[PDB]
Amino acid sequence: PLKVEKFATANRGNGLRAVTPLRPGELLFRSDPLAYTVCKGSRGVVCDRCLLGKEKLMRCSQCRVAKYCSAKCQKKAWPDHKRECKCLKSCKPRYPPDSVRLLGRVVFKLMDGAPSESEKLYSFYDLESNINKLTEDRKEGLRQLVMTFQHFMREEIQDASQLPPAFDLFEAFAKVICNSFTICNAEMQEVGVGLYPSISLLNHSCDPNCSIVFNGPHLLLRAVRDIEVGEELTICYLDMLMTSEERRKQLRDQYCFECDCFRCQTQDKDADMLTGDEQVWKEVQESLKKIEELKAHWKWEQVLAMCQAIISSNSERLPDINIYQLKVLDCAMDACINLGLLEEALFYGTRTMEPYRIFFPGSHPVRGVQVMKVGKLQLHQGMFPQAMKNLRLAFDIMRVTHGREHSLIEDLILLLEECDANI
Ligand SMILES: *c1c2c(nc3cc(C(=O)N4CCN(C(=O)OCC)CC4)ccc13)CCCC2
Ligand SMILES: C[S@@+](CC[C@H](N)C(=O)[O-])C[C@H]1O[C@@H](n2cnc3c(N)ncnc32)[C@H](O)[C@@H]1O
Ligand SMILES: [Zn+2]
Ligand SMILES: [Zn+2]
Ligand SMILES: [Zn+2]
Repeated sequence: PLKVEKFATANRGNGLRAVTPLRPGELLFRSDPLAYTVCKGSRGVVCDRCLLGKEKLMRCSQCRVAKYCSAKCQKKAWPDHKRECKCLKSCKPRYPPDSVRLLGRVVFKLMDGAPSESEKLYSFYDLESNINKLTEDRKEGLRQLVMTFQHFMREEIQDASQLPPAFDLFEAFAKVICNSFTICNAEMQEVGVGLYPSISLLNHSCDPNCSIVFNGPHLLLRAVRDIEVGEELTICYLDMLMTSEERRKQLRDQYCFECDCFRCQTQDKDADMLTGDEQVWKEVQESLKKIEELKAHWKWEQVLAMCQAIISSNSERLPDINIYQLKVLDCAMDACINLGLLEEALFYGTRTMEPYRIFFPGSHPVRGVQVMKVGKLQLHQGMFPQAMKNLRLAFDIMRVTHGREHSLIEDLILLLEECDANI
């Protein structure tokens, strides 16, 4: 028996609403993807199927683009990979955009796979396309994505007979733009992209009552507030460290709607997000583009050096509540944790603690993971009372955002038990 249901909203198309009263932390829906693929920057860094990062990966001898954590992952991914493997091969060294590879797996799964559990509440055919709202610029880009698809899928798709019935490629890419899910690993690293059509019923809110968390490619939908019967479920489409101006631009360009929630009407937290000298954080925001680019390709040393040049700069610095300063603090923490610089990592991680409490209110999985990382760094350095306080606070957040069903909760309990034995 399902706790959620599809329904027609008054001005937001279709949505999800509660069949029953929901409490914080209650699991609402699990789903594998209908189709998914590894991101461009994580390809060869994480297993193509399970999206876990490893020292070494074994590669597909046929294409050599697909790489895996183990022999089980390579053999199990073969059915969903066999048709794409050789549009991939015989197109080297020309790797297609992530969206084109994503749609290729959608077509193969819809053509050759059985009815997907991921389409139980909502199918790929039902997905919103927002076609009558697309600008001519966005249409032009979708036509370039269509011809890119046809060129990449030459060897396996000759004609409309090998596409689903009434399947239009322009509209399919329109659905991908506004229904794609970025997949983040346990450490909140962007590792993949996938489609979850039943989950794609959730409308956006800048202050949601639900949350998404990923266990590999598997998705868990949870309540993070109290929700009463008939109340619509919402998730935040966007990073929390965005101003209302940046949220307006992204919700327009990608999702074709104007948000008039309370937070956007009052520019909630905008001023605190941009404290400090404007010229200083405009450079940091400009430099974050390359910093985040290097992080997407797991080049941690380059991330740290650029972040150190900002955090320990000889020129004027920013307060830690400035979102662009905060992002540099986060990138530097992840770079240090992963180069083994654990005292420098804790220095940056502890600094993000108070800004994260303000910008991730209630129960947000991003804060719970950040707090868990800080508590894990404190425990590894013998700061047992300080570590316990954060590890418990991480459990108070992540037990609502992450599940009994999420593997990271098991890892947190071990750290809690270990820290408890020490105390
Ligand atoms: C990766 C990372 C961060 N947060 C994430 C949040 C989610 C998220 O729950 N999600 C984004 C995709 N989305 C959507 O586009 O709705 C319209 C279809 C649903 C909501 C995904 C991945 C995330 C935090 C920083 C670390 C990376
Ligand atoms: C992932 S789909 C959500 C389900 C969608 N309403 C449907 O019927 O399939 C995202 C699309 O829903 C609409 N939408 C989502 N959140 C909205 C909101 N808060 N206000 C207005 N429209 C919204 C936008 O058109 C967006 O392109
Ligand atoms: Zn694997
Ligand atoms: Zn292959
Ligand atoms: Zn809003």
